[PDB]
Amino acid sequence: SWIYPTVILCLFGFFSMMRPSEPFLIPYLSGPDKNLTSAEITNEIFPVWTYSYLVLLLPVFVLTDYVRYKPVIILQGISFIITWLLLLFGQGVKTMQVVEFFYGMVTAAEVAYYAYIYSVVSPEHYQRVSGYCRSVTLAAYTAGSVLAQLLVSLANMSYFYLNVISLASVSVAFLFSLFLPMPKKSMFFHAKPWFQDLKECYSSKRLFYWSLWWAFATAGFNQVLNYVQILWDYKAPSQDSSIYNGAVEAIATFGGAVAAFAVGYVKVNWDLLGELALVVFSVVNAGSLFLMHYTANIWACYAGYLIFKSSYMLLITIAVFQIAVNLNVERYALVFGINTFIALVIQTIMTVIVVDQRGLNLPVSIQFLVYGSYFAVIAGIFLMRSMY
Ligand SMILES: Cc1ncc(CO)c(CN)c1O
Repeated sequence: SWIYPTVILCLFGFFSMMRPSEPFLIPYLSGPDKNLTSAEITNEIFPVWTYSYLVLLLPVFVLTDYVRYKPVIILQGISFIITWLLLLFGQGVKTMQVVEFFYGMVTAAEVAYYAYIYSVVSPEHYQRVSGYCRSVTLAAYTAGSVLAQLLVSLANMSYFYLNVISLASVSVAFLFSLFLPMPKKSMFFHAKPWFQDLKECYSSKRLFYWSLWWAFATAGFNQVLNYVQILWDYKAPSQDSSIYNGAVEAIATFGGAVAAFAVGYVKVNWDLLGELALVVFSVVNAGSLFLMHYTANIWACYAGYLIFKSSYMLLITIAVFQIAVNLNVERYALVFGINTFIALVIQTIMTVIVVDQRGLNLPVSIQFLVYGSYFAVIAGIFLMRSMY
Protein backbone atom coordinates (compact mmCIF):
# COMPACT_ATOMS: atom_id res chain seq x y z
CA SER A 1 0.00 0.00 0.00
CA TRP A 2 1.32 3.44 -1.01
CA ILE A 3 -1.43 6.09 -0.82
CA TYR A 4 -0.79 7.66 2.59
CA PRO A 5 3.04 8.12 2.40
CA THR A 6 2.60 9.64 -1.06
CA VAL A 7 -0.01 12.04 0.39
CA ILE A 8 2.17 13.09 3.33
CA LEU A 9 5.27 13.48 1.15
CA CYS A 10 3.39 15.53 -1.47
CA LEU A 11 1.94 17.76 1.25
CA PHE A 12 5.47 18.31 2.56
CA GLY A 13 6.65 19.16 -0.95
CA PHE A 14 3.76 21.48 -1.78
CA PHE A 15 4.09 23.42 1.45
CA SER A 16 7.90 23.34 1.42
CA MET A 17 8.44 24.83 -2.04
CA MET A 18 5.58 27.33 -1.49
CA ARG A 19 7.92 30.20 -0.71
CA PRO A 20 6.58 33.50 -2.10
CA SER A 21 9.64 35.35 -0.83
CA GLU A 22 11.86 33.29 -3.14
CA PRO A 23 11.50 35.60 -6.20
CA PHE A 24 11.56 38.89 -4.26
CA LEU A 25 14.61 38.11 -2.12
CA ILE A 26 16.99 40.59 -3.76
CA PRO A 27 14.52 43.53 -3.55
CA TYR A 28 14.11 42.45 0.09
CA LEU A 29 17.72 42.34 1.23
CA SER A 30 18.61 45.43 -0.81
CA GLY A 31 15.58 47.51 0.11
CA PRO A 32 14.78 49.38 3.33
CA ASP A 33 14.01 46.09 5.08
CA LYS A 34 17.63 44.98 5.63
CA ASN A 35 20.40 47.51 5.01
CA LEU A 36 22.80 45.38 2.99
CA THR A 37 24.56 46.86 -0.01
CA SER A 38 24.66 45.12 -3.37
CA ALA A 39 28.40 44.45 -3.21
CA GLU A 40 27.93 42.68 0.13
CA ILE A 41 25.14 40.43 -1.16
CA THR A 42 26.99 39.71 -4.41
CA ASN A 43 30.44 38.98 -3.01
CA GLU A 44 30.31 38.38 0.75
CA ILE A 45 26.96 36.66 1.34
CA PHE A 46 25.65 34.60 -1.59
CA PRO A 47 28.87 32.58 -2.41
CA VAL A 48 28.65 31.08 1.11
CA TRP A 49 25.67 29.08 -0.21
CA THR A 50 27.79 27.28 -2.79
CA TYR A 51 30.42 26.68 -0.11
CA SER A 52 27.76 25.40 2.25
CA TYR A 53 26.38 23.17 -0.47
CA LEU A 54 29.73 21.46 -1.08
CA VAL A 55 30.90 20.75 2.48
CA LEU A 56 27.35 19.82 3.49
CA LEU A 57 26.77 17.44 0.59
CA LEU A 58 28.95 14.41 1.33
CA PRO A 59 27.95 13.92 5.02
CA VAL A 60 24.22 14.57 4.54
CA PHE A 61 23.87 12.01 1.73
CA VAL A 62 25.54 9.50 4.05
CA LEU A 63 23.10 10.69 6.69
CA THR A 64 20.42 10.12 4.03
CA ASP A 65 20.88 6.35 3.59
CA TYR A 66 21.79 5.62 7.22
CA VAL A 67 18.94 6.88 9.39
CA ARG A 68 16.40 5.89 6.69
CA TYR A 69 15.50 9.23 5.11
CA LYS A 70 13.23 10.64 7.83
CA PRO A 71 15.43 12.74 10.22
CA VAL A 72 17.10 14.44 7.26
CA ILE A 73 13.67 15.55 5.98
CA ILE A 74 12.82 16.70 9.52
CA LEU A 75 16.23 18.41 9.47
CA GLN A 76 15.16 20.11 6.23
CA GLY A 77 12.02 21.34 7.99
CA ILE A 78 14.02 22.68 10.94
CA SER A 79 16.40 24.24 8.40
CA PHE A 80 13.45 25.96 6.69
CA ILE A 81 12.27 27.30 10.05
CA ILE A 82 15.70 28.58 11.10
CA THR A 83 16.47 30.01 7.64
CA TRP A 84 13.31 32.03 7.27
CA LEU A 85 13.44 33.15 10.91
CA LEU A 86 16.90 34.51 10.16
CA LEU A 87 15.62 36.17 7.00
CA LEU A 88 12.75 37.78 8.91
CA PHE A 89 14.74 38.83 11.97
CA GLY A 90 18.39 38.97 10.98
CA GLN A 91 20.44 42.12 10.41
CA GLY A 92 24.12 42.31 9.57
CA VAL A 93 26.53 40.51 7.25
CA LYS A 94 27.21 37.92 9.96
CA THR A 95 23.64 36.65 10.00
CA MET A 96 23.02 36.36 6.28
CA GLN A 97 25.99 34.02 5.90
CA VAL A 98 24.25 31.82 8.49
CA VAL A 99 21.13 32.05 6.30
CA GLU A 100 23.18 30.81 3.35
CA PHE A 101 24.64 27.98 5.48
CA PHE A 102 21.27 26.62 6.54
CA TYR A 103 19.96 27.06 3.00
CA GLY A 104 22.88 25.06 1.67
CA MET A 105 21.82 22.34 4.08
CA VAL A 106 18.26 22.75 2.70
CA THR A 107 19.47 22.16 -0.86
CA ALA A 108 21.54 19.21 0.39
CA ALA A 109 18.46 17.66 2.02
CA GLU A 110 16.50 18.22 -1.21
CA VAL A 111 18.15 15.07 -2.62
CA ALA A 112 17.04 13.26 0.54
CA TYR A 113 13.50 14.50 -0.13
CA TYR A 114 13.63 13.08 -3.64
CA ALA A 115 15.13 9.79 -2.38
CA TYR A 116 12.43 8.98 0.20
CA ILE A 117 10.07 7.38 -2.34
CA TYR A 118 12.13 4.21 -2.81
CA SER A 119 11.77 3.01 0.80
CA VAL A 120 8.03 2.77 1.50
CA VAL A 121 6.52 2.60 -2.02
CA SER A 122 6.63 -0.92 -3.49
CA PRO A 123 8.86 -1.30 -6.59
CA GLU A 124 5.83 -1.52 -8.91
CA HIS A 125 5.02 2.16 -8.38
CA TYR A 126 8.50 3.69 -8.53
CA GLN A 127 7.87 5.47 -11.84
CA ARG A 128 4.31 6.59 -11.08
CA VAL A 129 4.60 7.90 -7.50
CA SER A 130 7.86 9.78 -8.06
CA GLY A 131 6.31 10.95 -11.35
CA TYR A 132 3.76 12.80 -9.27
CA CYS A 133 5.93 14.06 -6.42
CA ARG A 134 8.55 16.02 -8.38
CA SER A 135 5.75 17.69 -10.36
CA VAL A 136 4.18 18.76 -7.05
CA THR A 137 7.38 20.67 -6.26
CA LEU A 138 7.09 22.53 -9.56
CA ALA A 139 3.41 23.05 -8.80
CA ALA A 140 4.49 24.41 -5.44
CA TYR A 141 6.94 26.82 -6.98
CA THR A 142 5.18 28.38 -9.98
CA ALA A 143 1.92 29.14 -8.18
CA GLY A 144 4.14 29.83 -5.17
CA SER A 145 5.65 32.67 -7.15
CA VAL A 146 2.32 33.85 -8.57
CA LEU A 147 0.91 34.22 -5.04
CA ALA A 148 4.04 36.31 -4.57
CA GLN A 149 3.54 38.69 -7.45
CA LEU A 150 -0.24 38.92 -7.38
CA LEU A 151 0.13 39.95 -3.74
CA VAL A 152 2.70 42.62 -4.64
CA SER A 153 1.36 44.19 -7.82
CA LEU A 154 -2.25 44.04 -6.59
CA ALA A 155 -2.23 44.51 -2.81
CA ASN A 156 1.05 46.38 -2.04
CA MET A 157 1.87 43.71 0.51
CA SER A 158 5.26 44.20 2.13
CA TYR A 159 8.27 42.01 1.44
CA PHE A 160 8.37 41.36 5.19
CA TYR A 161 4.89 39.85 5.16
CA LEU A 162 5.82 37.96 1.99
CA ASN A 163 8.56 36.32 4.06
CA VAL A 164 5.91 35.84 6.79
CA ILE A 165 3.78 33.86 4.32
CA SER A 166 6.93 31.86 3.53
CA LEU A 167 7.55 31.12 7.22
CA ALA A 168 3.95 30.02 7.76
CA SER A 169 4.19 27.76 4.71
CA VAL A 170 7.41 26.09 5.83
CA SER A 171 5.91 25.74 9.32
CA VAL A 172 2.99 23.82 7.79
CA ALA A 173 5.62 21.83 5.86
CA PHE A 174 7.42 20.98 9.11
CA LEU A 175 4.16 19.94 10.78
CA PHE A 176 3.55 17.62 7.84
CA SER A 177 7.13 16.36 8.16
CA LEU A 178 6.53 15.23 11.74
CA PHE A 179 3.80 12.81 10.65
CA LEU A 180 5.95 10.92 8.20
CA PRO A 181 5.95 7.11 8.12
CA MET A 182 9.27 5.83 9.43
CA PRO A 183 10.32 3.42 6.65
CA LYS A 184 11.92 -0.01 6.98
CA LYS A 185 14.74 -0.57 4.48
CA SER A 186 17.26 1.81 3.00
CA MET A 187 18.84 1.71 -0.45
CA PHE A 188 22.48 1.03 0.49
CA PHE A 189 23.14 0.56 4.21
CA HIS A 190 20.05 -1.19 5.60
CA ALA A 191 19.38 -2.93 2.27
CA LYS A 192 18.55 -6.61 2.63
CA PRO A 193 21.47 -8.86 1.52
CA TRP A 194 31.70 -0.60 -2.30
CA PHE A 195 35.33 0.46 -2.72
CA GLN A 196 36.10 -2.48 -5.03
CA ASP A 197 32.71 -1.98 -6.73
CA LEU A 198 33.76 1.45 -8.08
CA LYS A 199 35.24 -0.01 -11.27
CA GLU A 200 31.91 -1.82 -11.59
CA CYS A 201 30.28 1.58 -11.06
CA TYR A 202 32.25 3.36 -13.82
CA SER A 203 32.75 0.70 -16.51
CA SER A 204 31.48 2.94 -19.32
CA LYS A 205 32.33 6.01 -21.39
CA ARG A 206 28.87 7.22 -22.42
CA LEU A 207 28.01 7.63 -18.73
CA PHE A 208 31.29 9.53 -18.33
CA TYR A 209 30.60 12.11 -21.03
CA TRP A 210 26.94 12.61 -20.11
CA SER A 211 27.96 12.87 -16.45
CA LEU A 212 30.67 15.44 -17.15
CA TRP A 213 28.29 17.55 -19.22
CA TRP A 214 25.65 17.17 -16.48
CA ALA A 215 28.22 18.40 -13.95
CA PHE A 216 29.23 21.50 -15.91
CA ALA A 217 25.63 22.31 -16.85
CA THR A 218 24.43 21.92 -13.25
CA ALA A 219 27.26 24.14 -11.95
CA GLY A 220 26.46 26.85 -14.49
CA PHE A 221 22.74 26.68 -13.80
CA ASN A 222 23.22 26.91 -10.04
CA GLN A 223 25.46 29.98 -10.43
CA VAL A 224 22.99 31.69 -12.77
CA LEU A 225 20.07 30.77 -10.49
CA ASN A 226 22.00 32.43 -7.68
CA TYR A 227 22.92 35.74 -9.26
CA VAL A 228 20.14 36.39 -11.79
CA GLN A 229 18.27 38.43 -9.19
CA ILE A 230 21.29 40.68 -8.64
CA LEU A 231 21.49 41.12 -12.41
CA TRP A 232 17.78 42.05 -12.38
CA ASP A 233 18.51 44.54 -9.61
CA TYR A 234 21.41 46.12 -11.51
CA LYS A 235 19.62 46.49 -14.85
CA ALA A 236 16.65 48.20 -13.17
CA PRO A 237 16.58 49.09 -9.45
CA SER A 238 13.71 47.99 -7.26
CA GLN A 239 13.06 51.39 -5.70
CA ASP A 240 12.92 53.14 -9.07
CA SER A 241 10.54 50.85 -10.98
CA SER A 242 7.87 48.28 -10.08
CA ILE A 243 9.77 45.18 -11.12
CA TYR A 244 7.94 41.94 -11.84
CA ASN A 245 10.33 39.23 -10.64
CA GLY A 246 7.65 36.87 -9.35
CA ALA A 247 5.64 36.63 -12.57
CA VAL A 248 8.76 36.22 -14.72
CA GLU A 249 10.23 33.54 -12.47
CA ALA A 250 6.89 31.70 -12.37
CA ILE A 251 6.62 31.81 -16.18
CA ALA A 252 10.25 30.65 -16.35
CA THR A 253 9.64 27.62 -14.11
CA PHE A 254 6.46 26.90 -16.10
CA GLY A 255 8.29 27.05 -19.43
CA GLY A 256 11.04 24.82 -18.08
CA ALA A 257 8.50 22.23 -16.94
CA VAL A 258 6.72 22.35 -20.31
CA ALA A 259 10.11 22.00 -22.04
CA ALA A 260 10.90 18.91 -19.96
CA PHE A 261 7.46 17.51 -20.82
CA ALA A 262 8.34 18.12 -24.47
CA VAL A 263 11.64 16.26 -23.97
CA GLY A 264 9.54 13.39 -22.61
CA TYR A 265 7.94 12.93 -26.07
CA VAL A 266 10.88 13.17 -28.49
CA LYS A 267 10.45 10.39 -31.06
CA VAL A 268 13.57 11.30 -33.03
CA ASN A 269 16.52 8.97 -33.73
CA TRP A 270 18.97 9.83 -30.98
CA ASP A 271 22.23 9.35 -32.90
CA LEU A 272 20.79 11.60 -35.63
CA LEU A 273 19.42 14.26 -33.25
CA GLY A 274 21.97 14.55 -30.43
CA GLU A 275 24.86 15.57 -32.68
CA LEU A 276 22.98 18.75 -33.68
CA ALA A 277 20.20 19.70 -31.25
CA LEU A 278 22.46 19.56 -28.17
CA VAL A 279 24.90 22.00 -29.79
CA VAL A 280 22.04 24.23 -31.01
CA PHE A 281 20.41 24.59 -27.60
CA SER A 282 23.81 25.07 -25.96
CA VAL A 283 24.31 28.02 -28.31
CA VAL A 284 20.78 29.13 -27.31
CA ASN A 285 21.79 29.15 -23.62
CA ALA A 286 25.06 30.96 -24.42
CA GLY A 287 23.18 33.59 -26.42
CA SER A 288 20.69 33.95 -23.57
CA LEU A 289 23.44 34.80 -21.10
CA PHE A 290 25.05 37.05 -23.74
CA LEU A 291 21.71 38.85 -23.99
CA MET A 292 21.43 39.23 -20.23
CA HIS A 293 24.93 40.67 -19.99
CA TYR A 294 24.63 42.97 -23.01
CA THR A 295 21.22 44.62 -22.67
CA ALA A 296 19.99 47.68 -20.76
CA ASN A 297 16.21 47.25 -20.92
CA ILE A 298 15.22 44.96 -18.05
CA TRP A 299 12.59 43.27 -20.23
CA ALA A 300 15.32 41.86 -22.45
CA CYS A 301 16.92 40.41 -19.33
CA TYR A 302 13.61 38.84 -18.28
CA ALA A 303 13.29 37.29 -21.74
CA GLY A 304 16.88 36.09 -21.44
CA TYR A 305 16.16 34.35 -18.15
CA LEU A 306 13.02 32.77 -19.65
CA ILE A 307 14.88 31.38 -22.67
CA PHE A 308 17.87 30.30 -20.56
CA LYS A 309 15.85 28.39 -17.97
CA SER A 310 13.66 26.75 -20.63
CA SER A 311 16.56 25.71 -22.87
CA TYR A 312 18.56 24.49 -19.87
CA MET A 313 15.68 22.39 -18.56
CA LEU A 314 15.29 20.91 -22.04
CA LEU A 315 18.99 19.98 -22.25
CA ILE A 316 19.20 18.71 -18.68
CA THR A 317 16.11 16.52 -19.06
CA ILE A 318 17.83 15.11 -22.16
CA ALA A 319 20.83 14.47 -19.88
CA VAL A 320 18.77 12.70 -17.20
CA PHE A 321 16.97 10.59 -19.81
CA GLN A 322 20.29 9.52 -21.35
CA ILE A 323 21.94 8.70 -18.02
CA ALA A 324 18.98 6.81 -16.54
CA VAL A 325 18.80 4.15 -19.31
CA ASN A 326 20.81 1.17 -18.07
CA LEU A 327 21.11 2.13 -14.40
CA ASN A 328 19.43 0.29 -11.54
CA VAL A 329 17.87 1.93 -8.48
CA GLU A 330 21.17 2.01 -6.58
CA ARG A 331 23.30 2.90 -9.61
CA TYR A 332 21.11 5.92 -10.48
CA ALA A 333 21.34 7.50 -7.04
CA LEU A 334 25.01 6.67 -6.48
CA VAL A 335 26.16 8.02 -9.86
CA PHE A 336 24.04 11.17 -9.49
CA GLY A 337 25.42 11.71 -5.98
CA ILE A 338 29.01 11.54 -7.21
CA ASN A 339 28.14 13.74 -10.21
CA THR A 340 26.50 16.32 -7.94
CA PHE A 341 29.70 16.27 -5.88
CA ILE A 342 31.83 16.87 -8.99
CA ALA A 343 29.44 19.65 -10.09
CA LEU A 344 29.74 21.36 -6.73
CA VAL A 345 33.54 21.13 -6.75
CA ILE A 346 33.48 22.76 -10.20
CA GLN A 347 30.99 25.39 -9.04
CA THR A 348 33.02 26.10 -5.90
CA ILE A 349 36.20 26.54 -7.96
CA MET A 350 34.43 28.86 -10.40
CA THR A 351 32.95 30.83 -7.48
CA VAL A 352 36.34 31.20 -5.74
CA ILE A 353 37.85 32.41 -9.02
CA VAL A 354 35.09 34.75 -10.19
CA VAL A 355 32.49 35.78 -7.65
CA ASP A 356 33.94 35.71 -4.13
CA GLN A 357 35.75 38.69 -2.65
CA ARG A 358 39.29 37.42 -2.15
CA GLY A 359 39.60 36.48 -5.81
CA LEU A 360 38.74 38.42 -8.94
CA ASN A 361 35.92 40.12 -6.94
CA LEU A 362 33.93 40.72 -10.10
CA PRO A 363 30.58 42.53 -9.86
CA VAL A 364 27.38 41.17 -11.38
CA SER A 365 28.01 42.92 -14.72
CA ILE A 366 31.19 40.99 -15.60
CA GLN A 367 29.85 37.72 -14.14
CA PHE A 368 27.11 37.01 -16.67
CA LEU A 369 29.53 37.58 -19.52
CA VAL A 370 31.80 35.08 -17.75
CA TYR A 371 28.97 32.53 -17.50
CA GLY A 372 28.02 33.09 -21.14
CA SER A 373 31.64 32.32 -21.95
CA TYR A 374 31.35 29.26 -19.65
CA PHE A 375 28.41 27.82 -21.59
CA ALA A 376 30.26 28.84 -24.76
CA VAL A 377 33.25 26.73 -23.68
CA ILE A 378 30.83 23.85 -23.07
CA ALA A 379 29.46 24.43 -26.58
CA GLY A 380 33.03 24.53 -27.90
CA ILE A 381 33.69 21.12 -26.36
CA PHE A 382 30.53 19.96 -28.16
CA LEU A 383 31.84 21.57 -31.37
CA MET A 384 35.14 19.71 -31.04
CA ARG A 385 33.04 16.58 -30.55
CA SER A 386 31.25 17.53 -33.77
CA MET A 387 34.68 17.54 -35.41
CA TYR A 388 35.02 14.01 -34.02
C1 LIG B 1 17.50 31.48 0.39
C2 LIG B 1 18.37 31.81 -0.82
N1 LIG B 1 19.51 32.44 -0.64
C3 LIG B 1 20.29 32.75 -1.66
C4 LIG B 1 19.93 32.42 -2.95
C5 LIG B 1 20.86 32.79 -4.10
O1 LIG B 1 20.40 33.99 -4.67
C6 LIG B 1 18.74 31.75 -3.18
C7 LIG B 1 18.31 31.37 -4.60
N2 LIG B 1 18.21 29.93 -4.73
C8 LIG B 1 17.94 31.45 -2.09
O2 LIG B 1 16.73 30.78 -2.25
